Amino acid sequence: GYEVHHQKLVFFAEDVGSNKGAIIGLMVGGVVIA
Amino acid sequence: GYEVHHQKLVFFAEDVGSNKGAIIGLMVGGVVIA
Amino acid sequence: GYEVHHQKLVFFAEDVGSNKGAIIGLMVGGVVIA
Amino acid sequence: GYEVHHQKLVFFAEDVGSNKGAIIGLMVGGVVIA
Amino acid sequence: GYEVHHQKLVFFAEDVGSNKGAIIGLMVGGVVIA
Amino acid sequence: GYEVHHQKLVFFAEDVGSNKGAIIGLMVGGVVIA
Amino acid sequence: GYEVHHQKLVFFAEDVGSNKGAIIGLMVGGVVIA
Amino acid sequence: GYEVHHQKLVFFAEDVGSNKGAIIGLMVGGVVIA
Amino acid sequence: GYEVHHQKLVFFAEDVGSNKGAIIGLMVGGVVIA
Amino acid sequence: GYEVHHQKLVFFAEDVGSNKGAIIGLMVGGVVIA
Amino acid sequence: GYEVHHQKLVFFAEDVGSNKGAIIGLMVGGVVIA
Amino acid sequence: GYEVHHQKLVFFAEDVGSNKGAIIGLMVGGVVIA
Amino acid sequence: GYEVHHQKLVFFAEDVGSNKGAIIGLMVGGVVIA
Amino acid sequence: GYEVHHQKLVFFAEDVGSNKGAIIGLMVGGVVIA
Amino acid sequence: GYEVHHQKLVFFAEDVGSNKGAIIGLMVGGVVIA
Amino acid sequence: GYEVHHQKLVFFAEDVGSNKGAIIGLMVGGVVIA
Amino acid sequence: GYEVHHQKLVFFAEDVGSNKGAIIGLMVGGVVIA
Amino acid sequence: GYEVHHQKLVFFAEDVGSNKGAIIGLMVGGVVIA
Amino acid sequence: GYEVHHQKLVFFAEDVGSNKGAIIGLMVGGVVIA
Amino acid sequence: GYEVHHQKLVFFAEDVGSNKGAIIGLMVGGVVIA
Repeated sequence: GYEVHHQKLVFFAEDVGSNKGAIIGLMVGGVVIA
Repeated sequence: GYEVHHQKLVFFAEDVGSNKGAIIGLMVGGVVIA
Repeated sequence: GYEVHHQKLVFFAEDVGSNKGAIIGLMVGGVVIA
Repeated sequence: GYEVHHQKLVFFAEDVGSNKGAIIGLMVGGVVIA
Repeated sequence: GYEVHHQKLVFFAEDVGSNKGAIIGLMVGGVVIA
Repeated sequence: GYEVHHQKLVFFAEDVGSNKGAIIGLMVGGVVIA
Repeated sequence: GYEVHHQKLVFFAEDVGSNKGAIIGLMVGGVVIA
Repeated sequence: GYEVHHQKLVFFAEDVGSNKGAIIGLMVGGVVIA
Repeated sequence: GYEVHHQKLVFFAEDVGSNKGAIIGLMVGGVVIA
Repeated sequence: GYEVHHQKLVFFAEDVGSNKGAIIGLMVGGVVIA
Repeated sequence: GYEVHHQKLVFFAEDVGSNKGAIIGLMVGGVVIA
Repeated sequence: GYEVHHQKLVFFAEDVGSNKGAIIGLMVGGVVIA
Repeated sequence: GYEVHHQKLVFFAEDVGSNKGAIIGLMVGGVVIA
Repeated sequence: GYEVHHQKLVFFAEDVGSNKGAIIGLMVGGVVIA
Repeated sequence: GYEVHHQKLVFFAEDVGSNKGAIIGLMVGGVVIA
Repeated sequence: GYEVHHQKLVFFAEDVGSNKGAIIGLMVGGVVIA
Repeated sequence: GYEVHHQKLVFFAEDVGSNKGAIIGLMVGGVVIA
Repeated sequence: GYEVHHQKLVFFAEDVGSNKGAIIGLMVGGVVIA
Repeated sequence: GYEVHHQKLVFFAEDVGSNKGAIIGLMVGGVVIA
Repeated sequence: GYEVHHQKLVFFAEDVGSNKGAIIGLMVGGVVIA
C-alpha cells in the first residue's frame, strides 16, 4: 500500500515578468551580451 | 496497491509576461546579443 | 503502508520580476557581459 | 506505517526582484562581466 | 510509526531584491568582474 | 574577441551497458518495478 | 580578449554498467521497487 | 585578457558500476525499496 | 591578465561501486528502505 | 596578473565502495531504514 | 476557491519611439504645438 | 481561498526612446512647444 | 486564506532614453519649451 | 491567514539615461526650457 | 495571521545616468533652463 | 484666433450618494464581494 | 492668439457622500470585501 | 499670445463626507475588508 | 507672451469630513480592515 | 515674457476634520486596522 502525491520540480522559473535583456534557462556554451 | 498522482515538472517557465530582449529556454551554443 | 506528499524542488527561481541585464539559470561555460 | 510530507529545496532563489547586472544560478566556468 | 514533516533547505536565497552587479549561486571557476 | 569551445553536458550517461532491468532518464512520475 | 574552454558537467554518469535493478536519472516522484 | 579552462562538475558519478538495487540521481520524493 | 584552471567539484561521487541496496544522490524527501 | 589553479571540492565522496545498505548524499528529510 | 491573474491596463503606450515633436499622455487642456 | 496576482497598470509608457522634443506624462494645462 | 501578489503600477516610464529635450512626468502647469 | 507581497509603484522612471536637456519628475509649475 | 512584504515605491528614478543638463525630482516652481 | 472653453470629462461620477457595498472607480483586477 | 479656459477632468468623484463599505478610487488589484 | 487658465483635475474626490468603512484613494494591491 | 494661471490638481480630497474607519490616500500594498 | 502663477497641488487633503480611526496619507505597506 503506497501512495505518492503532489511533487513538483522547477528548473528555471514559474513566472517571468519582464525581460529587457537576456534570459537563458540553460546554456552549454556561448557568448551572451546584454 | 500503488497510486501516484499530481506530479509536475517545469523546465523554463509557466508564465512569461513580456519579452523586450531575448529569451532562450535552452541553448547548446551560439551567440546572443540583447 | 507508505505515504509521501507535498515535496518541491526549485533550481533557479519561482518568480523572476524584471531583467534589465542577463539571467542565466545554468551555464556550463561561456562569456557573459551585462 | 510511514508518512513524509512538506519538504522543500531551493537552490538559488524563490523570488528574484530586479536584475540590473548578471545573475547566474550555477556556472561551471566562464567569464562574467557586470 | 514514523512521521516526518516540514523540512527545508535553501542554498543561496529565498528572496533576492535588486542586483546591480553580479550574483552567482555557485561557481566552479571563472573570473567575475562587478 | 570572444572564443568559446570544447565543452559538454551529460544529463544521464554517455555509455549505457546492457539492460535486464529498468532504466529511465527522467520520470515525472509513476511506478517502476525491477 | 576572452577565451573559455574544455569544461564539463555530468548530472548522473558518464559510464553506466549493466543493470538488473532500477536506475533513474531524475524522478519527480513515485514508487521504485528493486 | 581572460582565459578560463579545464574545469568540471559532477553531480552524481562519472563511473557507475553494476546495479542489482536502486540508484537514483535525484528524487524530489517518493518511496524507494531495495 | 586573468587565468583560471584545472578545478573541480564533486557532489556525490566520481566512482560508484556495485549496488545491491539503495543509493540516492539527492532526495528532497521520502521513504528509503534497504 | 592573477592565476588560480588546481583546487577541488568534494561534498560526499570521490570513491564509493559497494553498497548493501543505504547511502544518501543529501536528504532534506524523511525515513531511512538500513 | 478564486484565482484572478495577469490583468493588464495600458493607458498611453508600452513603447514610445524617438521624439522630435510633442507627446502628451493626458492633458486637461492647453495649447500644444509641434 | 483567494489568490490574486500580477495585475499591472501603465499610464504613460514602459519604454521611452530618445527625446529631442517635449514629452509630458500628464499636464493639467499650459503651453507646450516642440 | 488570501494571497495577493506582484501588482504593479507605472505612471510615466520604466526606462527613459537619452534626453536632448524636455521630459516631464507631471505638471500642474506652465510653459514647456523643447 | 493573509499574505500580501511585492506590490510596486513607479512614478517617473526606474532608469533614466543620459541627459542634455531638462528632466523633471513633478512640477507644480513654472517655465521649463531645453 | 498577516504577513505583508516587499512593497516598493519609487518617485523619480532608481538609476540616473550622466547629466549635462538639469534634472529635478520635484519642484513647486521656478525657472529651469538646460 | 482660437478659443476653447468650458469642456468637461467625468470618468466615474461627479456626485456619489450614500451607498452600501463596495464602490470601485477602476480596477485592473481581483475579487470584489458585496 | 490662443485662449483655453475652464476645462475640467474628474476621475472618481468630486463629491462623495456618506457611504457604508469600502470605497476605492483605483485599484490595480486585490480582494475587496464589503 | 497664449493664455491658459482655470483648468482643474480631480483624481478621487474634492469633498469627502462622513463615511463608515475603508476609503482608499489608490491601491496598488492588497486586501480590503469593510 | 505666455500666461498660465489658476490651474489646480487634487489627488485624494481637498476637504475630508468626519469619518469612521481607515482612510488611506495611497497604498502600495497591504491589508486594510475597517 | 513668461508668467506662471497661482497654481496648486494637493495630494491628500488640505483640510482634515474630526475622524475616528486611522488616517494615512501614504503607505508603502503594512497592516491597518480601524
